[PDB]
Amino acid sequence: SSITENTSWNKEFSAEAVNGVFVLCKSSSKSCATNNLARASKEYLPASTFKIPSAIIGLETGVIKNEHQVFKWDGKPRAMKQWERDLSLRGAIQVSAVPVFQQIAREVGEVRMQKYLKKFSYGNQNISGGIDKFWLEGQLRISAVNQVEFLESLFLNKLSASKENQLIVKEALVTEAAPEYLVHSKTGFSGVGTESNPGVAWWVGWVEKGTEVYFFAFNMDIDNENKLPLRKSIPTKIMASEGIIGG
Amino acid sequence: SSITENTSWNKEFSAEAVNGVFVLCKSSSKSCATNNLARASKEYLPASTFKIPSAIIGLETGVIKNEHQVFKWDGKPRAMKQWERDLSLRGAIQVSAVPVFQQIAREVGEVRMQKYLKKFSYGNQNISGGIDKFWLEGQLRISAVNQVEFLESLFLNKLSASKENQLIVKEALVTEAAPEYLVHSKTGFSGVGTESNPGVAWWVGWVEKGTEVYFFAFNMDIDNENKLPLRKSIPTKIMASEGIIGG
Ligand SMILES: *C(=O)[C@@H]([C@@H]1NC(C(=O)O)=C(S[C@@H]2CN[C@@H](C(=O)N(C)C)C2)[C@@H]1C)[C@@H](C)O
Ligand SMILES: *C(=O)[C@@H]([C@@H]1NC(C(=O)O)=C(S[C@@H]2CN[C@@H](C(=O)N(C)C)C2)[C@@H]1C)[C@@H](C)O
Repeated sequence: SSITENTSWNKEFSAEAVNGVFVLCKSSSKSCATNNLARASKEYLPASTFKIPSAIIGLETGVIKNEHQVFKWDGKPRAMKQWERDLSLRGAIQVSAVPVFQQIAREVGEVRMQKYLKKFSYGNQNISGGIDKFWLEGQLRISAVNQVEFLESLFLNKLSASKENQLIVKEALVTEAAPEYLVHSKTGFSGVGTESNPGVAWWVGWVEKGTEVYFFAFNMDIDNENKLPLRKSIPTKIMASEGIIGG
Repeated sequence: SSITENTSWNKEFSAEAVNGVFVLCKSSSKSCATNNLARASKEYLPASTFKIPSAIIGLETGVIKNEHQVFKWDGKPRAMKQWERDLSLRGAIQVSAVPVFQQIAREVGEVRMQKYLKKFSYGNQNISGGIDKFWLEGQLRISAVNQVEFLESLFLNKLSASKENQLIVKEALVTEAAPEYLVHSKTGFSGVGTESNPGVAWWVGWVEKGTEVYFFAFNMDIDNENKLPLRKSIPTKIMASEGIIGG
């Protein structure tokens, strides 16, 4: 990757009082821009952004049968009422259905999971702490620049998985469609943590706009869920200002 | 297929004085509804809806290299200024760029084109009238019911083409995304014909909403370009009233 620190976006962060980073790459990870070089490479819990590799792994191992898979609710009281119904793959991704991806991880298992994270060069690749908890509460960490490299590889069909599985997950990540562009994205929020050691909120993805592609990763410190809306609005304003999406 | 004629949508057509048909199927073509059974099976020129099979055929023959193929603008005047730029596959479909699709048809050739439309069971499979004009001015015709059957095969990956190429075209047809659904669609419009021999406007697609799928095909007589907006608003109004899309 090739990254250059910026000052143009700082006011989008200091107007809202946020400590975080945005990484934005035009065409490829050979042209990235960021407001904060050091934080662009610091690794944080992926939280629900780990549903992107885990759905790819779920498909590649056969645990997710194909793009038509339905994830059927068993009837076990779920932590969220939005999790209490049958979901499609896109649906389980959208509402970050925790029990759905916990079951995928247990069916995948430790060995295969370790193997696919090494092939994908995903973060510190540390999955200790429990096979169905490592991305939520365990030791896995990944940086904003590594997220971008991972998304670009998915975008190019370069991950070690069939092209068909990569295409299935990219379609499942569409979140905004317009005549000139498609936005593929995924949020994450690790929780509030403390005020002294805050959690992290994320928003990573890519925009295909005409013949161009823009990759992006955003993360921020968050100690109050009421600050959750800035995880999308800061990056959205930045991208709207570069003429990438409508915002 | 299995289709039931209905009267609860006729008000949408009569209020705008349009003569047309809407075919809407839930889950599969075994469960279709329509306002007009007879017109639902009548065959019309496909016009730009023909970009769907044409994109799949271009990919399958290798004329279109992969999903990142760019269709470069040579700088010479085109019939519409929206076609006057380099275009991605989604971009070329969205603006139904004629010259891009004429060039694709010329490289696929008559023989392969006939073979694939026999494989796809696409309408009357008559490609006479010029290898680059048949779907716009030639003898090719296809009904609303046949469009639904074809889209359902594409949805299930049952067309005789790789799953990867079918998946690429499904994602290029995405036109609306919302947390609970994606809409995949494609417009069509043959020309105004006459007051007595009207042209035809289309809107075909499918909606993935949660774990459900709804396929749709809408066509109407049109003798004036100003009536073109109805081709999306009648069907949108009908789907919104059934609770499928949020409008
Ligand atoms: C994954 O990160 C967790 C998951 N992801 C997020 C996300 O939007 O980043 C949610 S946020 C949570 C539900 N709605 C939020 C709200 O109250 N706001 C103020 C917007 C709180 C969810 C926590 C996955 C492990 O559950
Ligand atoms: C293909 O059917 C013709 C093509 N399709 C359409 C269509 O939308 O039905 C268009 S005309 C319509 C108004 N002009 C277009 C544009 O303004 N949009 C991008 C909204 C849409 C065109 C006639 C094809 C052969 O070109």
